[PDB]
Amino acid sequence: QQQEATLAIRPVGQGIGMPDGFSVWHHLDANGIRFKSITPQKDGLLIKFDSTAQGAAAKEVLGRALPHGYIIALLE
Amino acid sequence: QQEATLAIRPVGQGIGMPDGFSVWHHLDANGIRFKSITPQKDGLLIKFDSTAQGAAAKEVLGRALPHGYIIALLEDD
Repeated sequence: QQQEATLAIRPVGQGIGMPDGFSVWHHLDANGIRFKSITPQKDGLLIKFDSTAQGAAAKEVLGRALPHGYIIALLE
Repeated sequence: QQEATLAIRPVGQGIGMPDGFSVWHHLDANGIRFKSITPQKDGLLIKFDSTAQGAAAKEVLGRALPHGYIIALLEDD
């Protein structure tokens, strides 16, 4: 089977608030992107995908949708 | 603290699933901290670090979704 992928969203620094998982959820479903799970963290958000393809599609969507000051990284 | 899972499913074939972001909205609006949300084909699983948080979320989601949904608290082994 396919290898799952993780999208990590963190603020670039202090002054920028934690990414809102409600907004992230909205932007992913608005673009028809399906994720496996969302895990809120102290200063960040982890989103799991069933594939790296979905993760990458979510990265280009959240890159444009999320306001300035967020680090969006795709992981294995 | 043994982890807890909240399972939300429609009572039957026909009833859809509410937009998953609405559940997120209702939990944060009531200051409920959850560990994770896992969307399923016909459902939703929410993990909690404890059964106390899970129970608080069940009461909150029970009032946000008063009809057509099975909300069940499950305790992890």
